This record gives sequence, structure tokens and C-alpha cells, in this order.
Amino acid sequence: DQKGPVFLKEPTNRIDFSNSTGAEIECKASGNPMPEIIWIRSDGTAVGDVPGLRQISSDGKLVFPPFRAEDYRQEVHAQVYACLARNQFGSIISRDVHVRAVVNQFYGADILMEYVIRGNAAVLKCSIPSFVADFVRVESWIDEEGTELRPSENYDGKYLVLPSGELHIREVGPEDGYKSYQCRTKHRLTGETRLSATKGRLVITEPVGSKAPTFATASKISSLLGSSSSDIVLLCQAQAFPVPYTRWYKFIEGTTRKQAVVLNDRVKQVSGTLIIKDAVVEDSGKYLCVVNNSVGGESVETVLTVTAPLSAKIDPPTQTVDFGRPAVFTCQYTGNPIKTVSWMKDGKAIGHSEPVLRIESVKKEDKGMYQCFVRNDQESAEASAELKLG
Amino acid sequence: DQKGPVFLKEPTNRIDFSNSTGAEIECKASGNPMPEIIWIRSDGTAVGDVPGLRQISSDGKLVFPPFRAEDYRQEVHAQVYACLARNQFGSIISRDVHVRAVVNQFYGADILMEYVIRGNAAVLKCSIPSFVADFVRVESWIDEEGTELRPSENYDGKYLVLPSGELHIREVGPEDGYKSYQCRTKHRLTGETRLSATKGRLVITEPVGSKAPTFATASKISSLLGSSSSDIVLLCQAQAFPVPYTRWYKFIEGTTRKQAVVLNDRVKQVSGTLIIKDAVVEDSGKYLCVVNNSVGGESVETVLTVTAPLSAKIDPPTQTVDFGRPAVFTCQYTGNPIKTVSWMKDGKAIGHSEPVLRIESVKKEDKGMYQCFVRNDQESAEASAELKLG
Ligand SMILES: *[C@@H]1O[C@H](CO)[C@@H](O[C@@H]2O[C@H](CO)[C@@H](O[C@@H]3O[C@H](CO[C@H]4O[C@H](CO)[C@@H](O)[C@H](O)[C@@H]4O)[C@@H](O)[C@H](O[C@H]4O[C@H](CO)[C@@H](O)[C@H](O)[C@@H]4O)[C@@H]3O)[C@H](O)[C@H]2NC(C)=O)[C@H](O)[C@H]1NC(C)=O
Ligand SMILES: *[C@@H]1O[C@H](CO)[C@@H](O[C@@H]2O[C@H](CO)[C@@H](O[C@@H]3O[C@H](CO[C@H]4O[C@H](CO)[C@@H](O)[C@H](O)[C@@H]4O)[C@@H](O)[C@H](O[C@H]4O[C@H](CO)[C@@H](O)[C@H](O)[C@@H]4O)[C@@H]3O)[C@H](O)[C@H]2NC(C)=O)[C@H](O)[C@H]1NC(C)=O
Ligand SMILES: *[C@@H]1O[C@H](CO)[C@@H](O[C@@H]2O[C@H](CO)[C@@H](O[C@@H]3O[C@H](CO[C@H]4O[C@H](CO)[C@@H](O)[C@H](O)[C@@H]4O)[C@@H](O)[C@H](O[C@H]4O[C@H](CO)[C@@H](O)[C@H](O)[C@@H]4O)[C@@H]3O)[C@H](O)[C@H]2NC(C)=O)[C@H](O)[C@H]1NC(C)=O
Ligand SMILES: *[C@@H]1O[C@H](CO)[C@@H](O[C@@H]2O[C@H](CO)[C@@H](O[C@@H]3O[C@H](CO)[C@@H](O)[C@H](O)[C@@H]3O)[C@H](O)[C@H]2NC(C)=O)[C@H](O)[C@H]1NC(C)=O
Repeated sequence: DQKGPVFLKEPTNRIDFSNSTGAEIECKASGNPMPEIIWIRSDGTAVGDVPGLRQISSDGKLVFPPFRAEDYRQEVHAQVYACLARNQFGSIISRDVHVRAVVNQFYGADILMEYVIRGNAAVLKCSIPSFVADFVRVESWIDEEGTELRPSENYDGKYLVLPSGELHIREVGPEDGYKSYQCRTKHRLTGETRLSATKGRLVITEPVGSKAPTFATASKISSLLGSSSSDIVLLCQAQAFPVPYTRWYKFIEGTTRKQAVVLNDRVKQVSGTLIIKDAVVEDSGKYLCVVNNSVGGESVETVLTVTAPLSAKIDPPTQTVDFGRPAVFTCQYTGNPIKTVSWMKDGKAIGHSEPVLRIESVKKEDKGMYQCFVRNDQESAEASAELKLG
Repeated sequence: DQKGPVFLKEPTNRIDFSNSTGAEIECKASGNPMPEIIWIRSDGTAVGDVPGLRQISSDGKLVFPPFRAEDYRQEVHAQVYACLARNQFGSIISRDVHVRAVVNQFYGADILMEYVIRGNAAVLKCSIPSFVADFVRVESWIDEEGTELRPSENYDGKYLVLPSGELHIREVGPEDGYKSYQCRTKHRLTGETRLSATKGRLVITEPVGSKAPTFATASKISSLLGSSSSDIVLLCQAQAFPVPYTRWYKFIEGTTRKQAVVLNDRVKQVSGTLIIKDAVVEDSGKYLCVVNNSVGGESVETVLTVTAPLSAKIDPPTQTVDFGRPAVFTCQYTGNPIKTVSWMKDGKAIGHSEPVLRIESVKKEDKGMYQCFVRNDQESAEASAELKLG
């Protein structure tokens, strides 16, 4: 009984931790005999062991012990890694691992106050530096009365914290001018929380005369995105008079035409704003916010991409073909979107972009492991297969 | 010598004025006999006199005298008008005249604090409510020190103001975090000037460790509009460490292919910000802002549409065709963009949308005026033509 190696435990394609947190990653594979594990930089070069920063356990595991703020080296803490299992029969490398370590430092948050018409919906977002935006999210909003607000179901009450962390207020009025809100932020890696410094207030203006609807950007296009099985937000910010009614439509694929969105238990609209409770890849497409009014109307396009995890499967996982015959391999994948598709043999980065691999004629040199690679900007996945000779 | 009606002086499409200013619009026409001029709603009814708010001068001129806010009336000041010149042979309308009177009313502004890392450029936008965006723009920027700044030519040195009104700063450092800036907004109709209450200041983050590039939006697409001969701003908000090199590209029309942008005296790139002086229709197209560095890169694409003044020409201006013979009118227009091209006869909407219309068989009933209507989401224009029977 003998066969090549196969990846069982693959490190997460993206890993985030602080300097004080440290990290451990383990790629675990099985094969007969036991394959040897190695780590490599994105360019394929074998990793060196760096004292105090990056070191191989030799157990098939790798670690980044905690380190001083000054001990940070880019080539280590910010890099794309991967795991390589190899033996007599062949070799395979694990899906790309993004290692990102953030040395702990304090940040700040500001809230831009938005002028709003009486009766129209209003929203206050907590502005954050784009660089740490990955690692931090808004935990809650707190009123000057001391009461705090958190995201949830039940979109009633006029006060709701959306999944984006943006505080939404429907049907505003002068009564809402007194109170002022500030947002709480929670850093994922640290777990520490910080409350907004600047106190966001909402200034309402009593409209005089009729005025057509207006968007706060004037750009007719935006590109949204989101993970499947999560609350999604398609926002429309338009202040206008008198008191617009809003309608959202979905374009049919590659069509100038469109059909109206179905408002139901799952898909909900809050006064300007669509929400998808649990998203699926089918919801992806071009969206349109149509906001009308007595005087006139205005429109905004929104591009939505629903993300799904990537996973690959090669078929058959193994086979044996006689000399002078066609070899066949079929890569079956799941997840969306998908941009890159490629192949390789014991590494070597061979092939082209097709879901299928074929060798017109078997040859002695074609034995060993084969691997299918599919991935997008944000993710990656792989599957392994062996080829015996007959 | 008999002639059909023709326009000499035609009103401008867009007319905005303050309640305290008041305005007068004029329509002039020619042809023998001299046409009968009538001011009418977009809807075909004769405009009647209203006391003090709206008055028709005996010379064929419409006027809207000043008034107090309490005397504001929607059906007059918010109404869309048109001029109808008429003769025995037929009649023609003018370009759509949008009358909008703004009852003098207050606005405000707030400056979001721009979070930045050392060495990277900074951009302070003066935020303005969506409704007054068209009536208000930023004239100048005043610092904490009280020094004043304007959107001068010679893009160089540290501080710069862009034509779009954003305050730009390069090579930011801790020394520049102490200062606090205030924009200056000027209402175009009244000429009133407001100095922002909120004082924008920059939070400077000492770089610690390497950080992949990040955009302040996370949107991959915007869309910008600007007139020809005016300076346009394509801007990249990406923050990255080590300080990234940025480059702009322009997609080929309808292709995934791309080409680099030509830099010159006219087109000058400031940091991540691309500027196009004296824009022309040829500049319209999709653009791509690319930002890279030792860690990686990220990009966003921007759709640009350059407007051009709409003007229409009909050929032949006049003709005569016998019964049974075909009639032909070619409307050749100017400007950009182009949404619809329509046709009317004697002030009646008919037919289809084409640059050309032909009557396969002429009839006595086809005697009359024909006009070509071109439009976009912003502007409109008209052209007139005579048709006589042989
Ligand atoms: C709520 O608010 C919305 C948005 O303001 C309003 O919907 C808009 O209404 C306008 C006016 O009808 C629409 O503009 C129209 O677009 C049509 C579609 O364009 C196609 O065809 C042209 C060629 O003609 C192509 O260039 C283009 O790429 C498209 O393929 C045009 O055909 C229309 O022209 C017609 O209208 C006039 C009458 O006004 C006729 O006289 C012309 O001859 C011609 O038949 C027109 O330009 C706009 O597209 C609408 N929005 C959207 C998103 O589609 C609602 O009306 C409003 N509802 C209220 C107030 O109740
Ligand atoms: C269009 O609508 C607007 C309001 O929506 C009107 O604007 C108001 O006009 C009235 C006069 O008709 C103003 O009332 C007086 O204002 C004086 C101060 O003026 C300052 O503000 C203007 C801008 O508004 C500046 O340009 C100017 O330089 C000044 O800084 C006060 O001194 C007056 O007080 C005196 O008069 C009142 C009676 O009116 C007495 O009772 C007092 O005791 C005192 O003696 C007075 O308050 C008003 O300020 C204007 N407000 C705004 C917001 O504009 C326009 O007049 C209207 N257009 C018309 C009618 O054509
Ligand atoms: C500066 O930084 C920018 C990022 O802002 C870089 O720009 C992007 O670079 C990435 C690569 O890092 C490019 O992504 C590549 O796209 C190729 C083209 O995609 C087409 O083909 C796929 C099918 O595979 C279609 O789905 C798609 O619609 C396109 O039609 C892909 O083919 C590439 O995948 C390949 O790369 C790997 C190696 O990493 C191979 O092993 C694979 O087998 C495959 O051959 C890749 O994913 C992206 O297109 C770039 N965008 C732009 C706008 O440039 C710059 O490259 C960077 N500049 C410098 C100098 O560093
Ligand atoms: C990860 O990097 C951060 C940033 O350099 C380190 O944060 C700082 O670590 C020091 C360690 O002594 C903390 O000590 C503090 O010193 C200041 C005076 O400078 C004093 O006012 C405090 O009361 C405290 O004694 C400091 O608070 C801390 N700063 C932060 C977290 O913002 C961190 O130490 C690094 N991780 C490890 C494991 O070293």
C-alpha cells in the first residue's frame, strides 16, 4: 500500500494578529510514507528561520512569537506564505496564506454631521481611517442621555444600527435635534474598545419651498460587496422635499431592463434602504435606487457582489493510465466570484486556464501529484490528486 | 415674401435666482408675417399674469419680480416654462426652460477630520448638503492662522486647492497636524459667504510596520461630470505605507484593454490626484487609478463624462415637395452627451426618435413646421424647419 501526499488541514488563507498576540499555523498532510513539510514565500523561495520573529517547529507547524514594536520586519510579518508537502511520489503546495501582523497602536474616530430635511430618513456613520478599517468595527452608538444602541432585528423604533455599523434614523423631526450620538469601536485583534471622540449631532432644517430630490454624492455609480449568509446593506442617501418615496429595482443580467425587488420576510426596506438578511450568490447584480418626489426624481446605480467561500475538488482523486493513452483530470469548484483558474504538477506552475486537464499520451515523466488552483482577489482554494503509471 | 416662424433669441435651459433678486426671460422670433409669441407652461397652456410674482411685459418678455418667502408659490416659481412662437403656417416651442426660484434659506457645512499616515497626501473635502450643492461651492480655504488660500494654477508646493474645491496637502507630517483649517462657502445667487464653523484637522499616524494600500471608500467605481473648457479632477484617496507610487490609465472604449495616460502642461498629476485642464469631449471614458508598493496594490476605476453645449441644426432649413414625393429632414446636432433625439410638428409630439424623418407620401395635411428636439439629463435645444406644398 503506497500513495502520494494529500492536504488535510490547510492554514487559513488570511490570518491577522497583533505583535503581543503571536501566531501559530499548521499545515497537516497524510501520505505513504509520511511526507515532509516545508514553507515557502509567494515567489516559491524556501523560507529561512528568523530568530524571535519567524521559526519552524519542525513538527510541520510554523509560528510567529510575540515581538517588540521595533523588531518588526516587513519580509516576515507582511507576506504571503504557503505549506509544501512532498515525498517520493510527488509534491503539493497549500493555498496562499496571507500573514498580516499589526503592531498595536491607538487610532481615532470622527463623525460628520449631516444636515437633514424634516421627515426624511437620516444616517450617521462613524468615519474611520482606511488602513485599520479591516481590523475594527462599530460595536454600538450612545445617546447623550447615556442610553446605548446596538444592531439587531426589529427595524422598528426609528433607531436601528445597521450591519455596516451606520446608525439609521427614519422619520426625523426637530425632536431629534437635542440628542447627540457617538460610536463605539472594537478592534478585532486586541479586543479592546474605544468610544468616538467627536460627538455626532443631527442638524435638521425646515424646508422652504419645494425642491427636487438630491443625492449627497452626485456620482451615479457605486460598487458594493459582501459575504454570503450575512446581513447586507444597500444604502440610498437622498434628502429632498416633500418626503420622497423610494423604489429599488434589480437589473436582469446584461439587460437595459429591470424588475422591481421583492419586499418580504428576508428582504426588507428601511425608508430608503434595502437589507438582505442572509445573502446568496444569486442576489449579485446591478441594482438601482429610484427616489421620486412631487417635483421630480433621481436615480443611483449600485453594483453588488455576493461572496461565497472557495473550495476545489479534482476528479478522479487518483487513477492509473497505460502508456500511449489520454490522461484525464476534472476540476470541480464552488464559491463566487472566480477569476483565476490554473494548474500545476508537483509545483512547476504548468498548464493553462481550463477546468479540465488532459495529457494526450501517457509518459513516464507524467507520474506524481497534480493540483488544481482557483481563487479570487480575497481568497484561495486547492485540491490534490496522484497519478500512478500502468 | 412669406416665411414660417423662426427663433432668434431663445431662453437658457436652466434659470436660478434668489427671491430677493428676481429675473426676466426673453423670447424673440422672426419670419413673415411676424410670429405671435406666447409664454406657456411645458404643458401647452397659455401662461397667465400673477400679481407681483409673474408678469408678461408687452414686448413679449416674461418677468419674475422679487417676493417674500410667505408669498412663494410652487405653481409659478418651481414651474417649467417654454416659449411658443406661432404663425399661420405653423408653430414651434423653445428649449425647455426650468424656472427655479430659491427662497433665501440657510445652509451649513462640516469638515470631517482626515486620518492620515506620515508622508502620504491628505485631502480635506468641505461637506455640503445635497440640496444646496448646485447653489453653493467652496470659494476659499482659511487656516487656523487666518491665512487664506485659493484654487490657483501652478500646482506645486505643499498646500493646494483643487477646482472641485477639495483642499489638497502632500508630504504630510506631525508639524501639519497642529494646524486646523476652515473652508469658505459662497452662495452663487445671493453672493452670501459662510465660513465653516467646524475646524478640520489631520490626525497623523506614525508608521509602524508595513501596510498594504487602502482606499477611503472601498467602492471600485465613481462617476464624474464636468463641462468642456473647465478643469476636472480625478482623485485617488488611497493611503499606504511605504508611501505608494500611483499611476493613472484610461481604458479603450468598450474593452478590458488599457493604456497609460499622457502627462503634459495640460494634464498634470498631483500625488494620487489626476487633473485635466480645459477638458474636451475626447476625454470622456473610463479611468483607472492604480496604487502599488512593496506589500501589494489596489485600484479603483472612475467613469468620466465630459459635457458639451447642445446645439441643433436641421437640413434643409426649408423645402418644397409635390404630392406623392418624399419629404426629408436631417437634424444634425452638437454637444454631449446625447440621450434622446425627437421630433414635433406645429408644437405636437409625434413620430419617433431618429436624426432623420421622412414622409414616404406627402399630403396636404403634412403642411406645417417641423422641429428637432435633442436632450440629455441636463440641457436641451431646438431647431426649426419650414415645409411648403408644391
Ligand atoms: C420618478 O423619477 C424617475 C427618474 O427621474 C422618472 O423616470 C425617468 O423618466 C424619464 C422621462 O420619461 C426617463 O427618460 C426617458 O428615458 C427613455 C429611455 O431611454 C432609452 O432610449 C433612448 C433613446 O430614446 C436611449 O438613448 C437610452 O439609452 C435608453 O435606451 C427615453 O426613451 C425617454 O425619451 C422619451 O420621453 C419624452 C417624453 O418626456 C418623449 O417626448 C421622447 O420622444 C421619448 O419618447 C426619456 O428620455 C428616465 O429614463 C426615467 N428614469 C429611468 C431610471 O428610467 C419617473 O418618471 C418618475 N416618476 C414619477 C414622477 O411618478
Ligand atoms: C426673501 O426671503 C428672505 C427670507 O426668507 C428675506 O430675507 C429677510 O429680509 C428681511 C427684510 O425684508 C430681513 O429683515 C431685516 O434684516 C436686517 C438685517 O439684515 C441682515 O441680513 C441680511 C441677509 O438676510 C444681510 O444681507 C444684511 O447685510 C444684514 O446683515 C435687520 O436689521 C432688520 O431688523 C430691523 O427691521 C425689523 C423689521 O423688518 C424690525 O422689527 C427690527 O426691530 C429692526 O429695526 C430685519 O430683521 C431679514 O433679516 C432677511 N432674512 C434673511 C434670512 O434673508 C428677503 O427679504 C426676501 N426677499 C425679498 C422680500 O425680496
Ligand atoms: C500594482 O497593483 C495592481 C493592483 O491594484 C496590480 O494590478 C492587478 O494585478 C493582478 C495580479 O496581481 C491582476 O490579476 C491578474 O489578472 C489576470 C487577468 O484576469 C483575466 O483572466 C481571468 C481568467 O484567469 C478572467 O477571470 C478575468 O476576467 C480577466 O479577463 C489573471 O489571469 C491573473 O491570474 C494569473 O496569475 C497567477 C500568478 O499570480 C497565475 O498562477 C494564474 O495561473 C493566472 O495566470 C491575475 O489574477 C489584475 O488583473 C491587475 N489589475 C490591473 C488593473 O492591473 C498590478 O499588477 C501591480 N503592478 C505592479 C507593477 O506590480
Ligand atoms: C506592540 O507594539 C505596541 C506599540 O509600540 C506596544 O505598545 C506599548 O507597549 C508598552 C510596553 O512597555 C506599554 O507601556 C506603556 O508605556 C507608556 C509610556 O510610553 C505608559 O504611559 C503606559 O502606562 C505603559 O506603561 C504601552 O502602554 C503600549 N502602548 C500601547 C499598547 O498603545 C506593545 O508593547 C507591543 N507589544 C508587546 C508585546 O511588546
